[PDB]
Amino acid sequence: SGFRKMAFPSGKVEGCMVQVTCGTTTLNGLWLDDVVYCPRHVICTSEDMLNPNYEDLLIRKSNHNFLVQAGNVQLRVIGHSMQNCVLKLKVDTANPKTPKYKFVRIQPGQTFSVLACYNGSPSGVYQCAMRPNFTIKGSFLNGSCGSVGFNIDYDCVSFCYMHHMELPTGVHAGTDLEGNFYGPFVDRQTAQAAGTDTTITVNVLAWLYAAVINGDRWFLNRFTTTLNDFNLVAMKYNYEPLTQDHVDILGPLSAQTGIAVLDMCASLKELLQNGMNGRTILGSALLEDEFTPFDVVRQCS
Amino acid sequence: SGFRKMAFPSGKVEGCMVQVTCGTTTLNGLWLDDVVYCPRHVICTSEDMLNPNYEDLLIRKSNHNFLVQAGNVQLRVIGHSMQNCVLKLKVDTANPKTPKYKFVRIQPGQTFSVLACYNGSPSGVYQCAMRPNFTIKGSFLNGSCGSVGFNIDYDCVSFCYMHHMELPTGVHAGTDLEGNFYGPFVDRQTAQAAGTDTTITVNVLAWLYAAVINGDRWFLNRFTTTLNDFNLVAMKYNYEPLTQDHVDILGPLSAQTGIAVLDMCASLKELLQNGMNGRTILGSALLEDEFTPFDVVRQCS
Ligand SMILES: *[C@H](S)C(=O)c1cccc(C(=O)N[C@@H](Cc2ccccc2)C(=O)OC)c1
Ligand SMILES: *[C@H](S)C(=O)c1cccc(C(=O)N[C@@H](Cc2ccccc2)C(=O)OC)c1
Repeated sequence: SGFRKMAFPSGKVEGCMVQVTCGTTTLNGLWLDDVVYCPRHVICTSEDMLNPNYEDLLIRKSNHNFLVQAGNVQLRVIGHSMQNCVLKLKVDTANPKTPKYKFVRIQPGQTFSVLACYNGSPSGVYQCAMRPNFTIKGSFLNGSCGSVGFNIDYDCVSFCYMHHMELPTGVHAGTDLEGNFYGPFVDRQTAQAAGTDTTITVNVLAWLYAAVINGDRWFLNRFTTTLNDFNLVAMKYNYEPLTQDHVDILGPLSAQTGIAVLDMCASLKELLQNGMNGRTILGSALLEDEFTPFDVVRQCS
Repeated sequence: SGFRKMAFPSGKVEGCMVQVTCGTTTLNGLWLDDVVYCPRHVICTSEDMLNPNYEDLLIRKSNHNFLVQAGNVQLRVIGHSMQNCVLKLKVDTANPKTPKYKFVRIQPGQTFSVLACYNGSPSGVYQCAMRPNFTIKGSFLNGSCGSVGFNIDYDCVSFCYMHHMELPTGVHAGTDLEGNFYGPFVDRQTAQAAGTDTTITVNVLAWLYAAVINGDRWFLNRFTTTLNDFNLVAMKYNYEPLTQDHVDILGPLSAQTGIAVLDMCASLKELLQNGMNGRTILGSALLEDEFTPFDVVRQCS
């Protein structure tokens, strides 16, 4: 019993984190096989961040300008190249702790674990969701860029995020491991801002199923709704539309609890229109949208 | 920026988890140096749980009755003994991955990370607080006992909790690593239940300081209160009394934000008496009490 925001065990990732320094900028990197991946912003100067041409900045660097430290061991850089907004530093030692891994780009509404690191040293692990507006609500301080996000399946680490920056509202933006940004953000100084966001409906329904599995039933009712009538309500409250694929994905949890998906949608409509009237669900007084159907099944089996 | 429930990186702990089997009962154990620690309930049968005499049950066992598996490698048990409610299995191999460690008993109101495991395999990591009533609000399924809780300082793992059971309200009980239970709970079948709980006031104030550090200020006011008048309000709302030691511990966060502790207590009094009026703090619509002053300082530096 119980339901917590649970991250994947981080050991496999911890054995990949290193420190990368170029001039006076120090950040984190990810060491897999004989390559270290890190944000290309490591090569910038403070006065470069105004429309830096990164191809020019990199051509002016050599291998010896990159100091890579893994624990207390310096790794010799023997090649460098850029891929989109990430730097690839070839080193002369393959990481003996490389896990099986994949680089996978995630979708908005999917969750992942973040290993926050400073100076190549892991500090904390937590779960995050990619928001519909392609930001994440992380916890990151100066020095955390290059920290990565990941999911683990069997023994395979699927890396999905590399941290780059903080936007003015305090939310975070970064790229995939191929160096392509999530969202309409860039690694330079502009007035860029998070766009409007929405609530991830299918995840809210998944979490209501978690609550039922864990004994919270007060919000249930005998009603059902149609998908169309539900989505009229969703649109009014800035919730994403619910698709038949979403309904299908909720199939297992509906079968486990015996509560039809459209039946649970009637409960969600009531909660949106009426609020909670002083009650809580799974220890929250708000509707939670950062757990996917998979997250619920994994934790509530 | 940002504020998340953050756990410690779990790799050091992961390298200590093993599977312990006795007869048909399988659970997790913690392998440090040449000893494996696990709940003594592993030696019980289903019909033993009615007032089992564990000294009799253990005398009837031999080393070969314990199967310890670390990954895919069986460890030979060469001695067994009981310490309070934990079993100590001496094995013929020292764990090469033993971290520096300590066994430390925590107090109610302190937090720790839990590495939930099944069949000696880590599944997830999350943060928990020891409640005033000595339970924890975990997330644990059948097979998770022997999973441990811990804090990490520098390179030293301080183990503080070993999971044993779930109480009827869905909250969890266990022991320290010396096998002594937290709270008035026992490892046998009874009608035992969690006692009345309270809210951890000093942690709520720590979290209000985190919110201010992160830009949430709407709950601030120009008022102050005395400690006595505040504690009259705390008692009414089932909050723990605030001591001068608590005030002292909040000293750094008060200095960082410029908000006196008693000043913040006036805000908390207003929130308790008036509620939130539709607003949120750090993404919550309830007052959060599972972050200690130390947790805030570590994450909000
Ligand atoms: C480090 S988390 C990183 O990868 C990164 C990516 C994009 C932008 C920034 C960043 O902080 N830029 C600042 C300017 C700067 C910082 C450090 C060295 C040189 C220049 C900035 O002004 O935006 C916040 C970091
Ligand atoms: C496993 S998490 C463990 O250590 C433990 C400690 C105390 C009590 C129990 C427990 O589940 N007892 C049940 C009976 C039982 C289970 C398994 C084998 C033998 C007997 C019980 O009835 O209480 C929930 C487990």
